[PDB]
Amino acid sequence: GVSYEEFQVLVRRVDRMEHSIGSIVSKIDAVIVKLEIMERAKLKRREVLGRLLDGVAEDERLG
Amino acid sequence: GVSYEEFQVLVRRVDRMEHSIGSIVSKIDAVIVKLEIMERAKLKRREVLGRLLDGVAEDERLG
Amino acid sequence: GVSYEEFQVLVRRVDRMEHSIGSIVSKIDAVIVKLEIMERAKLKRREVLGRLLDGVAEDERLG
Repeated sequence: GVSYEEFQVLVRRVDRMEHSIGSIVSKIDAVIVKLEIMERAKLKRREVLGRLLDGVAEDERLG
Repeated sequence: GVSYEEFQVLVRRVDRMEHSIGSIVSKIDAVIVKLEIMERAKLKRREVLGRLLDGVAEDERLG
Repeated sequence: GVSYEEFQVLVRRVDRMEHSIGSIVSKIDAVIVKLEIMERAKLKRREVLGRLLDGVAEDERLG
């Protein structure tokens, strides 16, 4: 013996949970895409600075 | 024809899921606040080291 | 008055949500373990480069 109102209460909770899960998935996904934008930016930065240091080494010895 | 016990089983599953969603939201949020504490700390670190390098350049040329 | 079919519809939604929550938990957890693998790798890298710089300082003054 379960009434519609009892049932509807559970449906509304599930509706809000489904909306929270949508938001959470979007948030975790954005974290993951941002962490890779950061990782890519980092490797490039270390290479660019690496090339400047190659230049300091060459000038120190031959300049 | 749905019995209370059938229904109650679904309510208990939803209760545990709601608790998992609370924990997940707290976890994702902590990740995001920590990543910004890290990002801020990083920019400061690069600036502080940048100022020491400015000092090496000045001393190398005028010391 | 709630029919099994009405109820079953909510059970299937809850089943898919439970599967999404499992996936989300695995994803957030992997983010957290990866961020620590990265943090550990970083401290080691700064120490190793720190030791090379100690070497440049010593050679500059005594070489």
